[PDB]
Amino acid sequence: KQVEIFTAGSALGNPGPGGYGAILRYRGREKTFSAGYTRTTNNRMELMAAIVALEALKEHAEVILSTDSQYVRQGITQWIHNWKKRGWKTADKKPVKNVDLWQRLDAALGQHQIKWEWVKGHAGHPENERADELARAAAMNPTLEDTGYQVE
Repeated sequence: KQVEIFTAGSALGNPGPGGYGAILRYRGREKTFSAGYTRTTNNRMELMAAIVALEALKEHAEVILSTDSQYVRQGITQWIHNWKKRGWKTADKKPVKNVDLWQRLDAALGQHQIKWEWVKGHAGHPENERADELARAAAMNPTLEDTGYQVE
């Protein structure tokens, strides 16, 4: 009864139009999520894709979450536990960049048992490539405001 999730984010500027793609497969069937934002960043969309996919889970699950985001990998495996120790502030006492989405992602993890698959490259990873096609299509026709995006 494992859930497989494949996520990607894309943005056309720093900040610029951006979007996310997420694919969820469970007991043979698939569900897809994609939305575009008018002013955002690649890293925020990479986070948003994982958030939206995980928030769609209505029951505690065993999840295999595949993403090619280096940013998500570093947050999950290197930074988040230290950020929590420090009250979500850097050494200069400013809030961590994208703290709104990191905290929302941490809540979206819920009680799921997640095995993260950090993929490098689209070759041999068709669902990741498709998630990226969804993110890019959403970035080309954005409808939402990424209200939490802040300069710098």
